[PDB]
Amino acid sequence: YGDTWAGVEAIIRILQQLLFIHFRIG
Repeated sequence: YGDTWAGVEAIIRILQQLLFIHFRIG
């Protein structure tokens, strides 16, 4: 009861990563 987070982690892995670069640059 706490392993499905591995799916979530796949989302976060590309979530603010694109935003941080869109924002850090833009």
